[PDB]
Amino acid sequence: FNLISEKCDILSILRDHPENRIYRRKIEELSKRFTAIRKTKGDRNCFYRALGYSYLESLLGKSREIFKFKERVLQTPNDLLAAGFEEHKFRNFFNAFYSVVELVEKDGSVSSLLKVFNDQSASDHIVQFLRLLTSAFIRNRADFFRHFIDEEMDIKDFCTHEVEPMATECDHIQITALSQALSIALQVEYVDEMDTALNHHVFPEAATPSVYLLYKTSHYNILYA
Ligand SMILES: *CC(=O)NNC(=O)C[C@@H]1CCS(=O)(=O)C1
Repeated sequence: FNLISEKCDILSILRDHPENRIYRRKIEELSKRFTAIRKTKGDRNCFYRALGYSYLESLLGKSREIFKFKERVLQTPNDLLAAGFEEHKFRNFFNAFYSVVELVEKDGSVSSLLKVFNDQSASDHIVQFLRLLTSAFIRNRADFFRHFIDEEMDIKDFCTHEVEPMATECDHIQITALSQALSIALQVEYVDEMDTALNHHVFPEAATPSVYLLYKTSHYNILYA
């Protein structure tokens, strides 16, 4: 369980910041709304790895939701081709993601899904797929990302340097783009060391979340309501 842990009690993370007044306060507050947490490895890939695992776990046993998600995943090669990616270069990554969606359908256990996401090879193939899809979706909607995020940013360079490579840290743009690309609604809880309110953001603004994440160190862990 070196990439995604077993589930633990929310207060078990007090030991990560002992004798830190503000962290203890915010984690005690968080424990009033959430019951459990999984930790993720802090290797620069944890946003992609955590969102992929938590969303697929939320689909287990839901036959209509699985059918609709598979239908969207089967169209994602078209997104990649429209952005200029070549099939022979994304095939191995697409195939790995499609395989784990079929596991959700056919096997349906938490145990088997957690084993794939802790297999360094399968899990890193899945992460690389999600990074190419994120880049494709931004490139195909460049005017949207300039209008609503940052009129001055260089979209092609940003995707090349901060989205596609393994181990590159995320910001708000990648979260928004992958949420929209796969129709995943997620809520992020923000825990920093300032004497401020524990707060959160939903992606997209209006939606009922399927996934909850805890953000603290440039790091994302998985929460359970
Ligand atoms: C989501 C993800 O992989 N985050 N990366 C880390 O947690 C890296 C740590 C935060 C600062 S560091 O790079 O020194 C260790």
